[PDB]
Amino acid sequence: MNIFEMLRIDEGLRLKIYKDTEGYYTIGIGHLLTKSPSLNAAKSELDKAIGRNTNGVITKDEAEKLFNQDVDAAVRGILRNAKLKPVYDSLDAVRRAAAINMVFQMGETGVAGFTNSLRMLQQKRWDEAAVNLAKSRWYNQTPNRAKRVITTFRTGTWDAYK
Ligand SMILES: CCCCc1ccccc1
Ligand SMILES: [Cl-]
Ligand SMILES: [Cl-]
Repeated sequence: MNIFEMLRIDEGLRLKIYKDTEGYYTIGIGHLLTKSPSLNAAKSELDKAIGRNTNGVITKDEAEKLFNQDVDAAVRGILRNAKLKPVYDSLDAVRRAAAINMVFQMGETGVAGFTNSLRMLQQKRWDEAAVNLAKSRWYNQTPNRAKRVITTFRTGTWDAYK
C-alpha cells in the first residue's frame, strides 16, 4: 500500500464533473475544481487544468495526471509549512501517508489549524492524538474516512485499508 492507493480508495475516481461531500464541483480523484456554485465556472476551471475543451468529461489518463500533480502539491505544501514540516519529518513512512491524506482533503490551512493534535503527534502520543483528532468537524462530516486516517496515525500500519 502507498499514498496513491490510499487516496484512490478514499476519493474514488469519477470521469465526469461531480459534487463532493461538501457540494463542490470536483472531478477525477478528488480534484476540487471550484467552490463556486456555477457549473460553468467549474467547466472553465476544468479546461484550464487539462489544456483542452473537455466539456466536463476527462479520460482516466488525464485523471491520473491531475492526481499525480495534486499529491505532489500536497507534499510540497507540507514541506513549505513551518508548522507542518517539523511534525512530518518526525513521522515514520506510514504515518506520513496519513498526513498527506489529510492535507490533500482539507488543504494546508485546514490541517494547519489542529495545533493540539500536531503537538501530540510530534510527541508520539498516538492514542491521545487519535482521540483529539476525532473531536473535529472533519470527523463528524466524514467519519468513515476520518476513522481510517485516524487508525493509521494510531497504529502506524495500513490495517484500516486492508
Ligand atoms: C493533524 C495535522 C494535519 C495532518 C498533518 C500531520 C503532520 C504533518 C502534516 C500534516
Ligand atoms: Cl490544476
Ligand atoms: Cl466518510
